[PDB]
Amino acid sequence: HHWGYGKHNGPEHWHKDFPIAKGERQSPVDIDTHTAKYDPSLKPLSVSYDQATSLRILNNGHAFNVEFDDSQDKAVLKGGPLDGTYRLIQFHFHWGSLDGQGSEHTVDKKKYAAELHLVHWNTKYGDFGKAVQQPDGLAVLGIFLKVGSAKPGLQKVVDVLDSIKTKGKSADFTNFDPRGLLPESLDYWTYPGSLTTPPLLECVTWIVLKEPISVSSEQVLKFRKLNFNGEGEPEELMVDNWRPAQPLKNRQIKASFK
Ligand SMILES: NS(=O)(=O)c1cc(Cl)c(Cl)c(S(N)(=O)=O)c1
Ligand SMILES: [Zn+2]
Repeated sequence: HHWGYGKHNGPEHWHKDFPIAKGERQSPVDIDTHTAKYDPSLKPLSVSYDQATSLRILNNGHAFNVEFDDSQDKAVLKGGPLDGTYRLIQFHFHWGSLDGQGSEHTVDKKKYAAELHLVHWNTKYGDFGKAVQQPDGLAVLGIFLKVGSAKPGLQKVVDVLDSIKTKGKSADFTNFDPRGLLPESLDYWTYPGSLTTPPLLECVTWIVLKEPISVSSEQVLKFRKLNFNGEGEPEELMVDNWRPAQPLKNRQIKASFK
């Protein structure tokens, strides 16, 4: 009875195996744009993906992860609310069964069609495994996806999904440039949170971009053709793998813009 997004193993059930699910700094959260306060103490956000080196893509049973080689000082996120440097390890998405839902964070209660998460770990902790055990161990850059014009830089990801339809399947995914998934503006909201999937560790500094990227209906439709199940099992379409907004618990969401 592994965790998932279904009626009997979904978000409302996670707290049983992962008590922290009802913690003080859980993610995602609704971003109230009027309550978010501009913070002039925020340094410019720095996204350096020029040397990013992807290794492969994997269907983990709830979504798919595009993993990167993080053994060297490449693809780093710094600045903004961050102290030190965070290294890119993987990215994945959360999406819905319909265009009207799919994102984890919401803006003034608005739900986007999907959400891209670029996960980075704080280099001062040596590696990802140790980083997740720290309050400031990870920095996740969140980007909203809306349905409209196609995102050229996403097509390579979309075309390889046919090869990792079911749980446990993986495939070589080299030379993918994450820069092609970034919107024009780096304006963002930031707050202290957690992993949005079990183990739900509260080790994340969330940086959510205000500007969404546009992807075509055809692109997101291919996301929905993935399977939650493994090869040779009853087909359960991989859709609605998002966790709903959690209590803000007095935390304050800071904005990098006015
Ligand atoms: N289990 S996972 O690979 O989906 C996953 C792993 C990690 Cl480390 C993080 Cl931060 C996230 S998230 N949704 O960005 O909080 C998801
Ligand atoms: Zn995520």
